[PDB]
This record gives sequence, C-alpha cells and structure tokens, in this order.
Amino acid sequence: VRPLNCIVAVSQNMGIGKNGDLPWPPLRNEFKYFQRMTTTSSVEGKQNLVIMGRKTWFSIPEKNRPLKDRINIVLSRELKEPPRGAHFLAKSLDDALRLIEQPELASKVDMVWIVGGSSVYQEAMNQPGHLRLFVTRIMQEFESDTFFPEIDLGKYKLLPEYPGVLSEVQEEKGIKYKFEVYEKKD
Ligand SMILES: NC(=O)C1=CN([C@@H]2O[C@H](COP(=O)(O)OP(=O)(O)OC[C@H]3O[C@@H](n4cnc5c(N)ncnc54)[C@@H](OP(=O)(O)O)[C@@H]3O)[C@@H](O)[C@H]2O)C=CC1
Ligand SMILES: COc1ccccc1/C(C)=C/c1coc2nc(N)nc(N)c12
Repeated sequence: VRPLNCIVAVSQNMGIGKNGDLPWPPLRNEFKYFQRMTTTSSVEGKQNLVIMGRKTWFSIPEKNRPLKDRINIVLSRELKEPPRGAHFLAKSLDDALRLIEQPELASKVDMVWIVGGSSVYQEAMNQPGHLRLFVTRIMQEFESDTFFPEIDLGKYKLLPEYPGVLSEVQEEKGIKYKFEVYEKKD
C-alpha cells in the first residue's frame, strides 16, 4: 500500500510491447511468476492491487479481466467511468496513489503493483519514496514499439536475493530469461 512495486518483462534491447502486444510469443511460465507475485498478498483478508495504463487494460483478453483476486486500477484521462470489470478509474498516477492510502481502502489492500504500460512505468519511476522493480530479463533481442525506462544503477540496488524469487536461469520455448529485483528506498 506504500512501497510501489513495478513488474515488467524486458527484452535484451529493453523492449516491452510491439503493436499493442508483447514483442515475444507467449511466455506462459513467466506469466505464472507475474500472477503469483501480483496476486500473493501477505495478509489473509487483504488483496494486492494492480495499477495499469488504459491500453494495457484493453490489451488483457476480456476473459482475463479484471486480473483476478486483485483490486484493479485503470488510469485514463479520457474515460469518465471505470472500464467494465475495473474496480477504480483514476485520471493520474497521483490520484491513484492517494486513493490507495485512504482509510476505507488501506485495510482491504496489501501490496501495490504497477503492471504497465511504458507511460505508467516512467511515472512510477519518477516517484520519490520506496520503489521496487521486479524485472524479467528476457535474454534475447526482439523488435519493439516501446521500451522500458533506463534503470539508473546509482538509484536502484539489485537485490542479491528476494523472498520467494528464484534466481536461476529459466527457459521456455527456446527463450531464456531470469528474475531480478531492484530497490530504490526512501
Ligand atoms: N513487457 C511487459 O512486461 C509489459 C508490456 N506491456 C505492453 O506495453 C505496451 C503498452 O504501453 P503504452 O502504449 O504506454 O500503454 P499504457 O498501458 O501505458 O496506456 C497508455 C494510456 O494509459 C493512460 N495513462 C497512461 N499514463 C497515465 C497517467 N499518468 N494518468 C492518466 N492516464 C494515463 C492512457 O489513457 P487515455 O488515452 O485513456 O487518456 C494513455 O493513453 C503494449 O505494447 C503492451 O503489450 C504492458 C504491460 C507489461
Ligand atoms: C498485455 O499483457 C497481459 C495479458 C493478459 C494478462 C496480463 C497481462 C499483463 C498486463 C502482463 C504483464 C504486465 O507486467 C508484467 N511483467 C512481467 N514480468 N510479466 C508479465 N506477464 C507482465
């Protein structure tokens, strides 16, 4: 509800997204990791919350919306009502972050996850205060529309280990990848 966790999978050249779509074919096992981490609350009774840009929301198949057992926030300057299935609409990241700390909510809500789009990652990453970046390194270049903001290594500490995160190289369909956790405190 207070540290901001961003979670992203990123190609070697920093690619995320191609034509409203991922740069790589379905990595189904990497999705498992995304689901367990964003979903796994640390208090029974409380749900984790996800915040995403509007194009990311409509890029999720409708049969998977909202992301289940998580409170779903959509950001949009043009929508007036939440998208069907979304729990909240907010007009800026700041609105979203203020809502989450409200007494009525903060107590239904445990961890806050930024799950994308480029725009939402950039902004989260200009937040002062405690940030974590859960970065899937896809060890391979893929042709991309959009890209992930530079990870300033003076600002972000690579955690050597992190609870429940396995550090060995993984592979699925000939695509190698690994899980990293970065941290910017304060
Ligand atoms: N590799 C990965 O792990 C991930 C990749 N993706 C990919 O990333 C790409 C999507 O990125 P992108 O194009 O940036 O899409 P976004 O999901 O960030 O959507 C951008 C839109 O979200 C709203 N928005 C963004 N920032 C704000 C803000 N600060 N306040 C209010 N509203 C905001 C929009 O609303 P409006 O037009 O309604 O005002 C803006 O047009 C796709 O290719 C997708 O597949 C997505 C998640 C993860
Ligand atoms: C448009 O994509 C999706 C389609 C269906 C369901 C969920 C997602 C999202 C938003 C998938 C992700 C958003 O941030 C992520 N970080 C990592 N490491 N892995 C992921 N799969 C995602």
